[PDB]
Amino acid sequence: AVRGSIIANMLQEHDNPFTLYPYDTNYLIYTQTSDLNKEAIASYDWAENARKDEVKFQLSLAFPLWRGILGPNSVLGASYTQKSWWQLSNSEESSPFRETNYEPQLFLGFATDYRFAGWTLRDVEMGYNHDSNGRSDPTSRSWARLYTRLMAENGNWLVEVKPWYVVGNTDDNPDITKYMGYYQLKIGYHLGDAVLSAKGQYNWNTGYGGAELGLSYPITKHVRLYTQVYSGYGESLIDYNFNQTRVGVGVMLNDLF
Ligand SMILES: CCCCCCCCO[C@@H]1O[C@H](CO)[C@@H](O)[C@H](O)[C@H]1O
Ligand SMILES: CCCCCCCCO[C@@H]1O[C@H](CO)[C@@H](O)[C@H](O)[C@H]1O
Ligand SMILES: CCCCCCCCO[C@@H]1O[C@H](CO)[C@@H](O)[C@H](O)[C@H]1O
Repeated sequence: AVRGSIIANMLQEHDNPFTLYPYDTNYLIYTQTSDLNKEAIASYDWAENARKDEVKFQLSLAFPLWRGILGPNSVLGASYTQKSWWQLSNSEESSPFRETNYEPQLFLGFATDYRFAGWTLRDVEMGYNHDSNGRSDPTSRSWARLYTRLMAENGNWLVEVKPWYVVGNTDDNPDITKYMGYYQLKIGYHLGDAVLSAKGQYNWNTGYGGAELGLSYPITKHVRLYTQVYSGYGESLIDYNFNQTRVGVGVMLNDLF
């Protein structure tokens, strides 16, 4: 229902309650990073043996809690996005997990149809976001945001802007805004079945930021081959103030569209 429209999709009712809805992309890639941040995870007794090659995966689902809460084509929904970095090959340390980032959202979303000279604004979503890595001190990190997510598409292009405003406790990382900025821009281009994507955040004041380019292509109707290159600050929470360049290759289910 409208290529890449999270909200329109959530409005589509499923006959099976266990058929969930995709929020963000879902994938699993084998990666190699330029620098593995041992400093921040020094507390760990495997830190020394930390390898730069990790299994990286992302899980992202949405659950409509209440359709039509604010008129038709509206929904009160939640989503769960998890990103994990895993020392799978690091057998010498019993394949530890370096970092996981738990990111649940609660939001009011609308499926819309506004014209922008070719573009159609399809999603307008507003909600609360919480992002933490479930760690005890000192490696603990977390922050909360109120955000708005906007998505417009024009032919082969998709654009999504997600500005936010920080709320709650930031003591695990009080300077996180320095590296993350105030929004996230996402762009997707459809070249036939090939999907090119870019996702980043950039504080125009401090010069810090991070980017993520991706290219995918269908292996089957449900699964795709996915190549990713991340470069910059803020890849994960434990590396929010750490800079690295990371390349990975793996499988993917849904891309942004
Ligand atoms: C900023 C708060 C979000 C506003 C989106 C609420 C969804 C209302 O719905 C919108 O109503 C418009 C009528 O003006 C129609 O032109 C749009 O197609 C429709 O999506
Ligand atoms: C646009 C509608 C927003 C729906 C998101 C639900 C947010 C409820 O979440 C609450 O938000 C408060 C914000 O001041 C925080 O102080 C609370 O800790 C948080 O639990
Ligand atoms: C619909 C278009 C929304 C685009 C979101 C970009 C907003 C980010 O704008 C930021 O706002 C901060 C608060 O004033 C300023 O301190 C920063 O300098 C500025 O970059």
